[PDB]
Amino acid sequence: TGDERFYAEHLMPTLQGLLDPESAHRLAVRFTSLGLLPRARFQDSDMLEVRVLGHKFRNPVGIAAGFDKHGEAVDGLYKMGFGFVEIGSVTPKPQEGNPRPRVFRLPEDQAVINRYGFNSHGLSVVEHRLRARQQKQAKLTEDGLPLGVNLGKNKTSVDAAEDYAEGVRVLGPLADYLVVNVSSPNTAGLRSLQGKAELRRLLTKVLQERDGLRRVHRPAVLVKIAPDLTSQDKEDIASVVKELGIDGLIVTNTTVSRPAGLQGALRSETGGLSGKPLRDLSTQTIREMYALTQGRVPIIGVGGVSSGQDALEKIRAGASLVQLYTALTFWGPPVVGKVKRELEALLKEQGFGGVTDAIGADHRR
Ligand SMILES: Cc1cc2nc3c(=O)[nH]c(=O)nc-3n(C[C@H](O)[C@H](O)[C@H](O)COP(=O)(O)O)c2cc1C
Ligand SMILES: O=C1N=C(Nc2ccc(F)cc2C(=O)O)S/C1=C\c1cccc2ccccc12
Ligand SMILES: O=C(O)c1cc(=O)[nH]c(=O)[nH]1
Repeated sequence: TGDERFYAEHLMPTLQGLLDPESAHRLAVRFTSLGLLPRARFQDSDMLEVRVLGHKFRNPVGIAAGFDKHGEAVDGLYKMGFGFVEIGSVTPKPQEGNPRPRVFRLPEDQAVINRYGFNSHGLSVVEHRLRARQQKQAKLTEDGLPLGVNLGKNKTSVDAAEDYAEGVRVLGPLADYLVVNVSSPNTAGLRSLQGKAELRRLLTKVLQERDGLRRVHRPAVLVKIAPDLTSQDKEDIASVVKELGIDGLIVTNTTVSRPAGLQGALRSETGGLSGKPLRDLSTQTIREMYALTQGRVPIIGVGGVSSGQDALEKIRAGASLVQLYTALTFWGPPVVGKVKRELEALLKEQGFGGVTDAIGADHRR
């Protein structure tokens, strides 16, 4: 399509020439929150529908956490064509995050590196903002357009588990699913919450707070993990996830690795790397986690998705849903309908009646 072509060849290069990546992101969140976008050409077919996590998803393509950190553009994101929206990460108290510059474009790699550091308006602000549209969301969700909320922890916090428990209490009642983000590379000590004993203690507390919410306000709880785990780490996560009945996994966050071959001048900036160089590392983490949980723990696959093929590879590896974030940054809004359209064509070509039939198909070969 000409829209996709116009953005890819003209508008996006012009926008990257004019604005640093943080400004462009802020501007994009502002435009999107105002609805200043086309509106979806692409009409979702029934093949794209997925039922998982106690919900219907009209399509399996979501916006990853980090784009709409503070819950300001949710409605414009559904308008862009995403089948579900995840906001956050949200910390209990407001905090500024790291000094700028803290986001970097690696155009030659179709990659970004970021070290935002959980810049967040905080739970109260985000709570009031979601409350103002709570019933509009309840109808969106009933219509197949769910909302997730991704929870983080304050930089100076002296008890991580209590930060996450507060998140559960405050935003849990407004969310279809929560994410316990234990995988940011930009918060000191955070990723060590993924180890066995810490993780079990942490998630036991999270699930207990979730279980004490009223039934209609009780979300699914997912754990978002890194692409950089050891085999031991992964085995331990899978075991805990099964022992506690965690509802799902988000696989993966950004990488602290720098794969060989990066060309961008900014490749040695500190931060998490996203985009194309993360793609297969993420797909393989998905593959492993699905096998370790015997295909019984729903997985939302994320990292380097910019095409229908990218998405279908994660689905066949075991993802029930996918997300993207960095591709939007390079190709703009038209990438959303593009991924959905190609995914549907590939599903037909490969003989799948729908997305659901493809889920984990590589493990049954
Ligand atoms: C600028 C930026 C900010 C991000 N912030 C968050 C965040 O606050 N919480 C989170 O769980 N993941 C965050 N992510 C990670 C994305 O949700 C996603 O896991 C990762 O970028 C891989 O997907 P992608 O290759 O499609 O961008 C962020 C990513 C980027 C690029
Ligand atoms: O040019 C753009 N750059 C974007 N983001 C970024 C660009 C570079 C970077 F290092 C990081 C980001 C980021 O979001 O961290 S988003 C965008 C364009 C649009 C994206 C979404 C909605 C829009 C709506 C209207 C106009 C442009 C956009
Ligand atoms: O710095 C952040 O806020 C952030 C970046 C990132 O890549 N992942 C994450 O979970 N948080």
